[PDB]
Amino acid sequence: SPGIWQLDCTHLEGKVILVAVHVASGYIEAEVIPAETGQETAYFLLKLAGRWPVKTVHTDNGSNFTSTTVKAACDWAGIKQEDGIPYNPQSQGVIESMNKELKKIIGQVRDQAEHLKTAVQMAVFIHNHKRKGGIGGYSAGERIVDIIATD
Amino acid sequence: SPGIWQLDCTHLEGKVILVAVHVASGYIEAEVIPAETGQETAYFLLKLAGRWPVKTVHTDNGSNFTSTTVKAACDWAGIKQEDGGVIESMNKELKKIIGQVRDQAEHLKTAVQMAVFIHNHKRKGGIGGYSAGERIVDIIATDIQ
Repeated sequence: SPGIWQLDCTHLEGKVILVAVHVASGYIEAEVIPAETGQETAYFLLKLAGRWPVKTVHTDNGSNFTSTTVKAACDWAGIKQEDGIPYNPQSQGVIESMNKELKKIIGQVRDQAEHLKTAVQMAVFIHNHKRKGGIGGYSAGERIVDIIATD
Repeated sequence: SPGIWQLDCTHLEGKVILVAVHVASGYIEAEVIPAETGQETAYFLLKLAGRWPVKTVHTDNGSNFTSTTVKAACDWAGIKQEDGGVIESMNKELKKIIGQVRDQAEHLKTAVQMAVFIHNHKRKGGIGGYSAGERIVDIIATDIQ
């Protein structure tokens, strides 16, 4: 489905990073958050939901996703929350170990950023622009818009 | 025109909101930021450029839009900065929707995202219309084709 996203929370350098993956394309967004709280998790979800037509989230069942505040945000936004449904992209080319991918790219750009939060965004950018399937292929960023475009 | 955005700040409830408009579509992104600063602008632009193919940003050239960190982020992302009333009209529209939905969240920052959601997903017109979110994606997907 075009409306399905995988959400997880990971950590790096002792900081909290929320990650959203559009399962059909491999497109990601990610951000460092100050604390792993329901409110921060709800805010992130709400931002995501206003960008894209988000219908279903699969989560890692981390405690943050079990906050009432997250359920309220999903209810408001008309998102079906599905905790504990594993990430196992079926599309050819969609990377299966995404927190690992993201962290590998962060290491490739970290020395350009005074603070990790900036490095995370540079890494998201690189991930989304990477061409998959050879020189004739497409990036995740191209595939998400192709998939989600209605007309 | 698929790569052209306008970016400004607007003020509500003693807080700063940083607003971006994709001119061709009317799609918006916006967030409460803690202060009207160059570091916040650069961070927002890097996030924007990882999502959409941003080629040109037009701003009012306040200091928070022209710092050396904003330039470094724009250069890295491939964004051309220009000195460029679509965003002014959108500041007012965004504030109007925030007012209309304000009772559904305690914190302004939440209400701002609710307003962005409503603005981006509301179908314009009748049967046959599109939302702004659908327009931006159709424009970009068409441009890649």
